[PDB]
Amino acid sequence: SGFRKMAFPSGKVEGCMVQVTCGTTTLNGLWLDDVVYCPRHVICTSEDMLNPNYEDLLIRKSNHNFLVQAGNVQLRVIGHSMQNCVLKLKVDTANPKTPKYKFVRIQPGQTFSVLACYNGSPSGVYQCAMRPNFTIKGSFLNGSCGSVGFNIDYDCVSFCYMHHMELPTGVHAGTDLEGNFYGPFVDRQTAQAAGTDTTITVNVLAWLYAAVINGDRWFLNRFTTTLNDFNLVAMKYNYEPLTQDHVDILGPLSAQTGIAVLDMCASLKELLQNGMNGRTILGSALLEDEFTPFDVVRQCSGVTFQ
Amino acid sequence: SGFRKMAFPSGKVEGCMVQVTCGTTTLNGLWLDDVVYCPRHVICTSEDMLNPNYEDLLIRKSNHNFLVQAGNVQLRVIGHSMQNCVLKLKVDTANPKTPKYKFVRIQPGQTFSVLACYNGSPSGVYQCAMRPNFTIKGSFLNGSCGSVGFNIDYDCVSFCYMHHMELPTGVHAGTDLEGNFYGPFVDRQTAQAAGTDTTITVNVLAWLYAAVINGDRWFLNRFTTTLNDFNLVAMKYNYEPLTQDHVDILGPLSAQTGIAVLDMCASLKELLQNGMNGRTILGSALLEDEFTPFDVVRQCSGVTFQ
Repeated sequence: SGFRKMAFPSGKVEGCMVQVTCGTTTLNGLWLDDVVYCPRHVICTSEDMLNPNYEDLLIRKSNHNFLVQAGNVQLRVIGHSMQNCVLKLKVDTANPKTPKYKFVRIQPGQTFSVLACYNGSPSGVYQCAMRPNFTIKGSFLNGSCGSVGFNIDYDCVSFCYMHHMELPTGVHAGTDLEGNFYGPFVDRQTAQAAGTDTTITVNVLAWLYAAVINGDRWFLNRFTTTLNDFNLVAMKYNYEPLTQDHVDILGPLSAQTGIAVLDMCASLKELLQNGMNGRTILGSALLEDEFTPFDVVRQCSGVTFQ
Repeated sequence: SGFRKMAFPSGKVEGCMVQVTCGTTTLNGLWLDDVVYCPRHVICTSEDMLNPNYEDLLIRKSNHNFLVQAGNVQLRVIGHSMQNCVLKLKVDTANPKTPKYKFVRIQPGQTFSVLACYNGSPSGVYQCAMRPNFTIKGSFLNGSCGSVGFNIDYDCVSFCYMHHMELPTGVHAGTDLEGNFYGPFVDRQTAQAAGTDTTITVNVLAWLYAAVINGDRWFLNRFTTTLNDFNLVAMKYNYEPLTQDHVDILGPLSAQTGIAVLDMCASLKELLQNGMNGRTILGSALLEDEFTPFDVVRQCSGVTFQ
């Protein structure tokens, strides 16, 4: 038993990370088949980023102004194009380590693993959630841009995130691999408002189920509630409203533990209104919202990938 | 910026995980060069584990009596030996994916990444600390034994942990790769007392430095203290005593932030006596002790591997 925030094994993604240099800027790119994907602000200096005209800056560049290096292998750039906020660099060679892969646009509240990289080399791997306001709370230093987020399904890598920027507030924003930002953000160094962030209610509930499965039960009370009654308490505490779709997704956890979903919502409502009174749940003194119901089931059955 | 509990990239280790079956028991093994390492209780039935005589049970087995599978290709077992609590199964072929590697015995309070595996296939990766009482708080289901813990230094994998068992209390115990248990535990299914666990003081201070580096500063108070006075408060809250060696290890973090170590100990001592009063540090409502000073420097400096 036990419950840990677990990232996916990063091997399949490590073999796809390359270094992209344009002028003085170096960042990470993703090499799949014969295309390298990277943030388009690789073509910007630190001064361009204040107000960049990406179409005009890209026109000043040719294929040989893009230095792409995979480990110690230099790749030959034979074409370049801009798709929304990503650059696609066509190279001479197909990546021999290309895994089975998909490009996916995930929804707020879904989670993914981030392979943080610098200069095309992997630094570490951790799990993240796309917040309801479409930011993430990562660990990204200078040079991390182009680091990617992903999920793995047996042998297929679903790429869902590419890192582009840190907002002045210290949170992180990026795109899917078609180059469309999550949220209202733009790849410009300016003040950018993230909306109010809220707690992913269905994720907290799944984590309470994981706690029950692991023997933590002190928070189980003798109340229940209704969906509408819970959502009144949800909006006071900046929690996302619970829908019937979320109740349905929690069905299997309900079935395994024998605790009805609206009964778990009554325990959650008393945790929100009374706090935790110095207690902990699964080693945490806060309510955790970074596990999806599918994450909880995965960790609890021990699914493998290879 | 930002600070996350980060695991090492697991690619080099994924290529070494194999499946070891002996009779009805299946667990994970580690294939390095022409040797497969796995827990010796793979040779036990579920009933043998109550009082196993490993020498007698191993004698009933021959080289062909061990099924080693790497992905879908089977290996040729040409020798077997027991070294303390691990089995060394000599196979015909050297693992072509063998990384540069060392076997190391770590100290309490040091950290490592765990590649959780089932049936020889990787399931997930997370960072763990060896507790002062020589347990770890992992996530390990049935079939997870033989999962390994490791650190990476550029290109060399330092293997430090092999998972062997879950104690009845739900915490986890295992060996180094010479088969010597960490702590007073044995590979027998019986009640086994872990000692009192204490908090890794030097790790908490490193994490407080990481918090300051990342902009969290409210806990900086304007008192100081001495080493003996801090250790008086440390022992009341089940913290491990701080030594001069620990002060020295924190030196570079001290130098970067301009905060002397004993001033950081005064902020910690008031955090222990007053709690956090509903505040958080790096998103946590508890004091974190799973980052070593070297972990903090690595993450804040962006060191990369391979």
